[PDB]
Amino acid sequence: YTKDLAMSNMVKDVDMSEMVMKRDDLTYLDKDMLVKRSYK
Amino acid sequence: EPMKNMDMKSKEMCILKLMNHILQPTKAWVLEENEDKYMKMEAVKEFINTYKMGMLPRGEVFVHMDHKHVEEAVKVFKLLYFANDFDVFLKTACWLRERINGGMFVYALTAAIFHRSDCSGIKIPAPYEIYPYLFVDSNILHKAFMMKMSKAAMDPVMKNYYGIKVKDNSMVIIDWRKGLRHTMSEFDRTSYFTEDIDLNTYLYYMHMSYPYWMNEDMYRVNKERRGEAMWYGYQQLQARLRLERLSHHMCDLKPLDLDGTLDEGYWPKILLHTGDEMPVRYNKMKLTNENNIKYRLLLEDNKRLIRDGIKKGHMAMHDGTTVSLKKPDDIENLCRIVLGGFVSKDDHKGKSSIWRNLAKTMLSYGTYNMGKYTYIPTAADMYSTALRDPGMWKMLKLISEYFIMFKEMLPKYTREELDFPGVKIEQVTTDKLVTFMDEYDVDITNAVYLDHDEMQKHRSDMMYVARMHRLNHQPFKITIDVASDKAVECVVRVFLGPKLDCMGRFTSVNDKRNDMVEIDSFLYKLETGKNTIVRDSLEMNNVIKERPWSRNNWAQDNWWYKSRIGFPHRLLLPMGSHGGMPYQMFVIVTPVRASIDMNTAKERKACRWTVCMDTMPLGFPFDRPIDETNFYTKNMKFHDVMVYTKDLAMSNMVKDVDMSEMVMKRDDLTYLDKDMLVKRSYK
Amino acid sequence: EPMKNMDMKSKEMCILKLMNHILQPTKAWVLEENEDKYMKMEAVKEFINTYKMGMLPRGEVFVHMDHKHVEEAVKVFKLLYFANDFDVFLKTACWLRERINGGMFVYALTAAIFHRSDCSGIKIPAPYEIYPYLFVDSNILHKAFMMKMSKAAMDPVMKNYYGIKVKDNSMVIIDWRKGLRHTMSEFDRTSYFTEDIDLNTYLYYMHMSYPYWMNEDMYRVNKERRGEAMWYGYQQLQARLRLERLSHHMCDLKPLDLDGTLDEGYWPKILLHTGDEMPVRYNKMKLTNENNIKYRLLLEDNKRLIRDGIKKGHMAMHDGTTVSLKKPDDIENLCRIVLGGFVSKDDHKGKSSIWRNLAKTMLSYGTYNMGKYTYIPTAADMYSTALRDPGMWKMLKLISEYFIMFKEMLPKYTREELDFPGVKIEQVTTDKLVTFMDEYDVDITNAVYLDHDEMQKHRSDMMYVARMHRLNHQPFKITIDVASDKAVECVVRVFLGPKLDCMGRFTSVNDKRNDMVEIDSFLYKLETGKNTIVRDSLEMNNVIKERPWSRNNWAQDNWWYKSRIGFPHRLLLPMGSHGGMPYQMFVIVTPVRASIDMNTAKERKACRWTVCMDTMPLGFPFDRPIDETNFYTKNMKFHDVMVYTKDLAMSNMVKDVDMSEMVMKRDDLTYLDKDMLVKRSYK
Amino acid sequence: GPKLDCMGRFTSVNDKRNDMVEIDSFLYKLETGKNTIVRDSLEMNNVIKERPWSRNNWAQDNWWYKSRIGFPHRLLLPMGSHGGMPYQMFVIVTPVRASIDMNTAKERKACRWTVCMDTMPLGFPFDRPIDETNFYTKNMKFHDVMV
Amino acid sequence: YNKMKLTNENNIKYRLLLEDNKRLIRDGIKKGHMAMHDGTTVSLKKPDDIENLCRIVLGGFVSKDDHKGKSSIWRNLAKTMLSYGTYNMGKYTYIPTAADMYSTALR
Ligand SMILES: N[C@@H](Cc1c[nH]c2ccccc12)C(=O)O
Ligand SMILES: N[C@@H](Cc1c[nH]c2ccccc12)C(=O)O
Ligand SMILES: N[C@@H](Cc1c[nH]c2ccccc12)C(=O)O
Ligand SMILES: [Cu+2]
Ligand SMILES: [Cu+2]
Ligand SMILES: [Cu+2]
Ligand SMILES: [Cu+2]
Ligand SMILES: [Cu+2]
Ligand SMILES: [Cu+2]
Ligand SMILES: [Cu+2]
Ligand SMILES: [Cu+2]
Ligand SMILES: [Cu+2]
Ligand SMILES: [Cu+2]
Ligand code: NA
Ligand code: NA
Repeated sequence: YTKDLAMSNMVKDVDMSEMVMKRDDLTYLDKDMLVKRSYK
Repeated sequence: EPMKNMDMKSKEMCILKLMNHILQPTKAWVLEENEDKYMKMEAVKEFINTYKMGMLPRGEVFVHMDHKHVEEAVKVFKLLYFANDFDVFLKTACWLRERINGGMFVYALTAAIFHRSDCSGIKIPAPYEIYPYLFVDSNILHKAFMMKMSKAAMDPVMKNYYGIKVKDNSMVIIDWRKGLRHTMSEFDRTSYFTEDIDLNTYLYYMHMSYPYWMNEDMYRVNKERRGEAMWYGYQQLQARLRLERLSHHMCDLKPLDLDGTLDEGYWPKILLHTGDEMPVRYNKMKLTNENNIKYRLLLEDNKRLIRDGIKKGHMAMHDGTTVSLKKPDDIENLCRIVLGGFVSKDDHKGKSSIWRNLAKTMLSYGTYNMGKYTYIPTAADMYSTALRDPGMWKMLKLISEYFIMFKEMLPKYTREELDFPGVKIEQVTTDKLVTFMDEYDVDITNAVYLDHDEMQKHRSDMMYVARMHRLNHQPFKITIDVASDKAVECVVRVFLGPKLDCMGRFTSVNDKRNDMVEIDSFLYKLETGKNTIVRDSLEMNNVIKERPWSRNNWAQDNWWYKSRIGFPHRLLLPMGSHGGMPYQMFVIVTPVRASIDMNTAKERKACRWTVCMDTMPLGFPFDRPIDETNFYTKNMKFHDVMVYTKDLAMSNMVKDVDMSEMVMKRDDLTYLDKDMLVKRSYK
Repeated sequence: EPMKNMDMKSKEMCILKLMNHILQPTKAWVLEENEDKYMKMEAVKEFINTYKMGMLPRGEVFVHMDHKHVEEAVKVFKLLYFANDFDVFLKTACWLRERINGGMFVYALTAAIFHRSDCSGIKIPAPYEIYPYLFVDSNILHKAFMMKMSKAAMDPVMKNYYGIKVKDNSMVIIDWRKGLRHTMSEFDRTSYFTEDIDLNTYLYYMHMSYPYWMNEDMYRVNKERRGEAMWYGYQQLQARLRLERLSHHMCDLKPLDLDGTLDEGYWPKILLHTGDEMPVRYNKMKLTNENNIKYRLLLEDNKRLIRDGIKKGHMAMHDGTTVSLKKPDDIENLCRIVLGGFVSKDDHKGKSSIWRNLAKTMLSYGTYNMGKYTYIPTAADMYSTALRDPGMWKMLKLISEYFIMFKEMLPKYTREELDFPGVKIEQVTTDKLVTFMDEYDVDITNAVYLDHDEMQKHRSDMMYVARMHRLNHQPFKITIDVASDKAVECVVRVFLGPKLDCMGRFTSVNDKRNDMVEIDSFLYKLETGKNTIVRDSLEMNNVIKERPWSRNNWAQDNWWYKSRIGFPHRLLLPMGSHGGMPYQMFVIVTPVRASIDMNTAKERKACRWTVCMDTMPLGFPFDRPIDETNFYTKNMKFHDVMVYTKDLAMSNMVKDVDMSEMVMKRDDLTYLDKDMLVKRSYK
Repeated sequence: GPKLDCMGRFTSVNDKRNDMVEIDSFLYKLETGKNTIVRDSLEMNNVIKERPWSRNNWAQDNWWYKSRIGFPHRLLLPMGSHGGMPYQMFVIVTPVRASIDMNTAKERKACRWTVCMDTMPLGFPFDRPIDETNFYTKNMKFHDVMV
Repeated sequence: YNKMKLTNENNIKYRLLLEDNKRLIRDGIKKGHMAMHDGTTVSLKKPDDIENLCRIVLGGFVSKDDHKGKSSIWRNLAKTMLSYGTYNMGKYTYIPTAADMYSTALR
């Protein structure tokens, strides 16, 4: 088996279906780099 | 004789009789002396002359994409269509049944039933029931023939190895498992989807609904959104295949390069009633060669005519008319130009600017025998087998470039069009999505030949059944919470699409839009405040259950039209993973908006997607390039989901034993056949 | 049960029983408790262990060129061969018949009968009678299955179109005509020769006579000229195909380029009892690809080892022995190295320097399923279908380079060797040489499956016959006038060869020598003065008539061994032309000249060509480059001849009517089917 | 035209139409009843003998224009076979039918094929795809021959 | 590297687009006029029309005031025939080649 510890420790009750990566070339192994779409 | 017609049930009985044991068809109603019984004299005279000159023998195979064969089939269809009333139609059909080729007769009769106004409320058997040869693997039919010849005298060892059994001394059941002995490339890993009987039947009924050779004003289908519907069907099929391939960690298909080679070969495994099988194509075949250069040129002529026109905003037609390609609503015309159905001037006759039935020549074994009664078809030669060949999928990918270019030339959707003021989606939730493989029985009794005693009883003393293994999914619910300031009618669309690419990247909306599958669409009435919309998978639009056996009189009153335009439930969701394959669902609610008449589509019960609901382009809001600034309104919502798969083979066989040393009964079986594992024995 | 053996007729009856309806095989003689009944304990123990571990299922296909399959077949053959006496052999064969795969059992039993000393004087049915699947086109077998299922209830129209009839309500006759619907290239124009059942049977019996896996000193065949005989058989087959192609104005075949593409595709038209057909290969296929690179390397390893050795005059073997390749008589060793049969050291075991069963991989559809019980064979995978594929002929042409090089390294024949002092040929004359196509009945009853009642009677209530159309020639005589000073025994050889190339040039002897077919060879006694030798075509060496039906007990006392090494009479002469195709006959008379023992060959009745007559190299005097100064002695003679062809279709149908407007019943028929022309009718 | 293809198949009219060579074309006057038209190879339209030597002053008075548009007699028929190569001849008789002026062609003696005879398209009746139902009228005939 | 095949499976799409431009231009030059997507016909018969031709090929052609969107001729397509791949095109992380910049194209 394989597990993802990126969100195992970041246990918060929020949905991330709309979040985006900090850099667009990151993969599923970098879920800790997801940042919610902000407005400058 | 043509069974008499009293009511719709009698009509169904007559049609079923006409479709029974077509291989062995067996008058007082003279055809030449009943010319007045038809609306058009020219059609009947032409058919009589052609028949007197000779037609396709019943001992040959009818090819869907052969110009001569389609010409004869169109003559037969014209003869059937212009019958004054249903009695004349039945008598003409009975006359044809025992005179012309069985396949051509079935094709023409199905087209007439689809397009005759007085044939409403009539159910017909599935195409694989009528002619199993084009849907069932050759080895299964060979085993059925062996059982018929031996009258179920096969020894126990052979039956156990092949999985053949006899139930109640009245049914013969032959287990059907794909295996890997015909493997040619990794593409075959999705064989459970491409070779599914229901998918091929869906394409066949798509062709029947909007034939390319029906391009006259008289036909009612000319007043429907035929071209856009056909194009959207092809696009949705491509998107569904994309999702299925992603389930197996495979990248999207690439357009075929006619100047290069086709890497993916294919093994048809199709037997024809003449005794010949569809030829196998080896891997790494060069598409263009000396034997087809002519046809290649013709294909090019089409492409240049289409693409250039899209770039220039108009096309000049051979009949002398100019067709505009600037406005979005012109899409329909474009489709009719590409997929057929374009109506030229009334006095115009002959071939149009765009020629048809040319792509298959790039995948064929040769052009020597083309246009002959003895031509052996390939997979691409039939609408019922085209989707089995990866080359056809690559050809569809190449063709999609026309529509992609046309939509890119259009302006992007504005925020006003995408927005529903006063309406927002609060949240979207779904139950667990689970898939699994299960058995389904296919009646292949029409494949075998009957003796005199069986012929007299119009039935085989023993039924022959193929026990296929097919995908399926558990029921699930979709719950949507919507806040509305006013009470208003709305259209709700629900799509399913990818979450990651084959490289694991987080896909953006622009690279996702072409892979979104419109899994549901329905009308609703919003009221002031909060509204909870609950949609069950059973009630999703144009999704039908497994087709029932026709011999049992189709053991609902709306099945007659649902079966014609329905998509199988079994293929609603892509195969998941034991740990959960991520996908993304999209929900959008919009107002109801707004020569083509929607009443014609409503009356014929041909309401595919939202053609009978609103007037927005099919594929909205994903059919055009997306500007991120004008997108993501409050009336649309994304929701991540996970699709799981389970193995029921050992879920029921719960015994405390280890199987690390067990072996398959046949060495070519896959992980989906764990129920065939047998511990290594010693003889 | 194993039928008892009393005399050779009883032996034939037992063997025929063992070969009957192999598809449906149906003890008290325990195998494990009768180990002492065999000469070798190791073989029986190995077979028992392998059988307990499992073998090829009866529901799969046995492949001749599959390493696992051949290993199991060799184990079975060893079990059968070392039986002490004929009773034990029969009991073991009966035990195997109902336990192992039918094809493997037939292969092993045929090999044992060919190589068992106590099996002399036993006739066996032709391979196409036992297993018609590998020799009869798929469509014919499909029609036979249809008739069996319907018990001859086919409607008149279908029977007339297919040419099927029922004679005496006891026989079913299906007309068999090749046609052109499977055409892939111009090579198929010689299909009547390459696809002839007798040619494939001849190759199969060539393989059985000298198996490549029989390489032990104990076997008697090790004392015969096996390698040279096999090589000369291949060379003569190539020369015969060359003549046949010249009859159609086609040039000689070129060696296949493994670094390039194979232009000529092929359509097998072969059905297997599992329900799958041999795959079709498209034209313009690249031989070497990523999926077979491994095997390619292995093939190269053989070539380098052989050619280099021929250049260096010796070869070093893995067992530690050096084989000389300098003297002419070393040819035999070379052949055993290339075609198998080389005997290594007694204690040596395992693979030798040269690996076998590798060429087929260059023509296969893939290597994914190799070495498995479910592998679907190609045409090149079977000795009974190899000659049908032009790729195999090109491979043979490539392989012939080894022997051509070896013979070129040898000194040329001297005038003393080529001369017969005191003997000269006065003249040579022949009767008119004429060829024509005629019908032949093939029993395919073993292809269908029997019901319980039929099984009890050990016979099908109806016989099924395929009426094939095959080449044939009229009888002719050869007259030779010879002047001799003394009375002496002599050997006379008669060859047939080309007169012109495909470009019309007058061919020289050096470019003709490899295309000469040794059509006759016999002993004679010359006396003082003039001698007139008259040879009838009926008595030409090792030329046999059409094989009789086995069900009728082979309706001569020497047929048992003639059938094993005989070449069909029907293919004695190449097809001519209506105006006369020119060829050249060659006659040479030489003295009788002179570890290998000729008595072993004489006792086993395996006297192919002149192996039992003299000791000169096979192919003499054309197997080496010819020096024009030392050639053309008075004891050799050339004679130009013309071969005509006639059409008997209309010779008997003598009616005063013109047929310029008639059409064929089926549009794919050729000029050889003028009896199928029907005047255009009006229905 | 051809009778068989290179594979020995009996060729149909559609696959033969592009291989038909118009070996002769001429005007005639039919009368009531039966008419026997006899055409010698020497008089076939625009077929000329071997060109004579110019040094000998061309050892007919119409050769000047015949030589300009003439096809050699030597190549009138394809090489046959010693046993006889099968071919098919086709004969059709039609009425005379009907900016381009035929008088210009007549005056310059450039009357190739039937340009100076009728106005039907060159290649008729084989220049278009053939519908078997509308073909094979009583005014056309096929005849097998051996060369 | 040397000896690179320009057209491959990963750029076939773009290749087609390039062809669309060529056919539109050359044919027009042969026919003396070009029909534009905005609904205007541009003459290509007189010498002074060269300017228009250049604006069609090298950009700068002015369409109708109300017209918007892409024109008949698409731009920035040649580079795809020399690139290492199209996987990352249209992304902020795309690594350019020499042909991707006006300041390095001539190299
Ligand atoms: N949504 C389609 C049916 C459908 C579901 N999934 C599909 C996949 C491909 C094509 C069609 C479909 C309809 O209403 O008609
Ligand atoms: N002459 C051969 C038989 C034979 C005749 N024609 C042939 C052609 C090919 C191979 C063998 C033959 C023999 O005596 O055995
Ligand atoms: N019939 C042609 C002459 C001709 C005969 N055979 C030909 C072959 C090729 C070209 C021309 C011809 C004419 O009248 O002018
Ligand atoms: Cu997978
Ligand atoms: Cu037109
Ligand atoms: Cu019936
Ligand atoms: Cu469902
Ligand atoms: Cu020939
Ligand atoms: Cu060794
Ligand atoms: Cu029996
Ligand atoms: Cu003979
Ligand atoms: Cu002449
Ligand atoms: Cu525009
Ligand atoms: Na190929
Ligand atoms: Na490179």
